[PDB]
Amino acid sequence: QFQYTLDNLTLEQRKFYEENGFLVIKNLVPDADIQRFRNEFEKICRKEVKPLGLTVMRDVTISKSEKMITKVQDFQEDKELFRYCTLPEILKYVECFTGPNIMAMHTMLINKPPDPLHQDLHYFPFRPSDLIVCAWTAMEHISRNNGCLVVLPGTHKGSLKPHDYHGIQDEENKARVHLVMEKGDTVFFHPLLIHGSGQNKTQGFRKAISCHFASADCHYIDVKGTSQENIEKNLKDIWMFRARLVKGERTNL
Ligand SMILES: O=C(O)CCC(=O)C(=O)O
Ligand SMILES: [Fe+2]
Repeated sequence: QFQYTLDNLTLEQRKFYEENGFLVIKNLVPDADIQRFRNEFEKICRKEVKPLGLTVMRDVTISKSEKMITKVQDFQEDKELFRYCTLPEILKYVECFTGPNIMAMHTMLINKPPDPLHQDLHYFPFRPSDLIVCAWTAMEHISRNNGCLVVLPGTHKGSLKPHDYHGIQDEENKARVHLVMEKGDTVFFHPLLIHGSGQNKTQGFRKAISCHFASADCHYIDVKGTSQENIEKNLKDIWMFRARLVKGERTNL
């Protein structure tokens, strides 16, 4: 052998990960913990809690204007949200991809409003991609109606494609899968897996929380002269300042 998983937790659901580049573990995060994430998000939403280095996207406004939160990133200095990263149920599985030295590298809570494909790695200037994993958990029932994740199975085996931005303007040849998930369900997936969110044709805001983890043994690459040049918009340091040791030891990242 396997390239995308290590030994052990897991069966020929390794064989699945290896052919597909994603794996869904049912009812992984307790209802209790999901509600705690919900609660903290809404406090942020009421400007009652103001975490330290947190980024807020308000990409939608509403009138009867006033802007609504649609994503928060870099919540590593917020305690209830950061428990997601430290949660032993999440880590018993993360280790299968990263190994025993684990860094929580990118944190998001996504609040998709009522209504494009990409590779998360476009944004990550660190390697090997095989020792990096996104852990993405449904904070409510997510189906095709409210914009669940779409994935192109097996594209984790292919190259890093160029992006404009949320970006790939092409390379398919395996039928898409819509990841309908229940509350607490978690999907694990590779940074080169081509994916996107479908339309949210409901009137509700659709919540998921997620983290990309990477082996501490990984390293930082220079993106000048590559497809990734654009992300710079030094970079090693912003990602170093953001990275948090979540298990084992901080070796190299
Ligand atoms: O809409 C989502 O839940 C995930 C968004 C996404 O794919 C990303 O930020 O990379
Ligand atoms: Fe993504």
